Amino acid sequence: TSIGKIWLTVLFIFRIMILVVAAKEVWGDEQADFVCNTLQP
Amino acid sequence: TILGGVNKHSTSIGKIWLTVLFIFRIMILVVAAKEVWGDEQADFVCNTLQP
Repeated sequence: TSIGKIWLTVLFIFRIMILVVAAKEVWGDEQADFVCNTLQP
Repeated sequence: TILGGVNKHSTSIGKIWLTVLFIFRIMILVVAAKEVWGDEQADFVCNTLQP
């Protein structure tokens, strides 16, 4: 169908597109700049 | 001089109160306990990063 291929595959490419070229660098520093107000090792 | 004036002008048991006030209260406070509380806040350690 029209929604079966065109819309489903485009939305799938969109989700991949966001994950690689945009989202991956947002999470690159998740633990490096996780900051806790403590002195406990 | 101050100790002598108080001691002579005192009763019998009042001399026992005087000696327990001096050799026990004043002495241990001055020569022993004063340096125990010297670093009370300097060596107060808190597990935190909060200024």
